[PDB]
Amino acid sequence: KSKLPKPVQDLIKMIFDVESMKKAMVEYEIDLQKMPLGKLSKRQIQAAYSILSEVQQAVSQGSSDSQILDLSNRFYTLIPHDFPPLLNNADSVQAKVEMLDNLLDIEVAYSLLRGSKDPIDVNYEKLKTDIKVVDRDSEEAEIIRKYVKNTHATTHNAYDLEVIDIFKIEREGECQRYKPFKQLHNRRLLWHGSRTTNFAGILSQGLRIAPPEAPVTGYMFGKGIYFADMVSKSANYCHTSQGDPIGLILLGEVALGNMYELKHASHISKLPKGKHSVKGLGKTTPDPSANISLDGVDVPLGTGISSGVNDTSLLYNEYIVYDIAQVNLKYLLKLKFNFK
Ligand SMILES: O=C(c1cc(Cc2n[nH]c(=O)c3ccccc23)ccc1F)N1CCN(C(=O)C2CC2)CC1
Repeated sequence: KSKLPKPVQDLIKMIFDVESMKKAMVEYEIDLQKMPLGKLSKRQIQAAYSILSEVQQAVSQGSSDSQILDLSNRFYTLIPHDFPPLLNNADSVQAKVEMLDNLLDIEVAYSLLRGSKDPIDVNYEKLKTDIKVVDRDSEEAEIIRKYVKNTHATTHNAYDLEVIDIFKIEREGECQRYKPFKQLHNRRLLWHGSRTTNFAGILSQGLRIAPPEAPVTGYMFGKGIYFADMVSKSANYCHTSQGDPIGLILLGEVALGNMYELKHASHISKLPKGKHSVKGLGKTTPDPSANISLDGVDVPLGTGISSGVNDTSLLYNEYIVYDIAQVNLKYLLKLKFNFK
């Protein structure tokens, strides 16, 4: 019988939930009979990202309708679906890139799982992350809760958020890998929301950069690690419904350095000299006059006020780093979503 405290055991259950893995696949219209959870592989996915990279290049550089259709036919061969939309544009590509991002982390969670002691303690060790419950009445839980209420956007009014549990986390080797940037200026505690089915992958391997095979054109600001300073922007990425109105969000200390400010899409491979991050400018920004500090990290917990900028693609800000060593995962929050 496991010694871990109940909110932790309950977190481990959610993360390694094989049912939620299948649900998330069927939501991306995958053919479970032609390709179930067990038949999913890292290199199949990586090859499917490569076909998408080839699709985007064929659309860009003038290629025959016959060519793109063959590249498309191969994607659907490699990843069987059951609905066959032609992958001939940036939109069709982004939708498949978003699905593979989920498949890659689902296959990570199923590889660990299917690879003496209580099975919960075993699965917790495969995470290679120390997890502690943060006491509700601490300074840490004071700051983390205010950040939530304030930075929830007015337009994402469809639900209200309620904090269930706050976990302090520590990935093995992350502080040592972080050491080079531990010095950098502009250090912000930012939100990163993802489906619960991706958390085994995020804790075991940390937040990564998409595989080399993934098209840089498949992400608005290219192949980086993305954060928001507005809780609801990241909480929307939890994709909580009603069969599961409980999602997980991360808080990571991010080494922003010099921010390359952008208003629109920029499919960036590497940053220009003199820059360490990208800041996508939102129409609404959390007030810089209500900012606070926590353990050497700046917290933009200010309320949502106009940034001035109007000619932008983004309603709200977002932050991108292009080195995995620029992020320090600090907290995992378990949230309750209350829909209208
Ligand atoms: O950080 C993102 C990412 C997330 C999103 C959606 C998103 N998800 N979550 C957020 O909190 C967020 C905040 C601001 C802007 C977007 C987001 C979009 C493009 C991205 F490149 N990654 C997706 C691609 N990466 C992978 O490891 C994929 C799984 C193989 C690197 C991590």
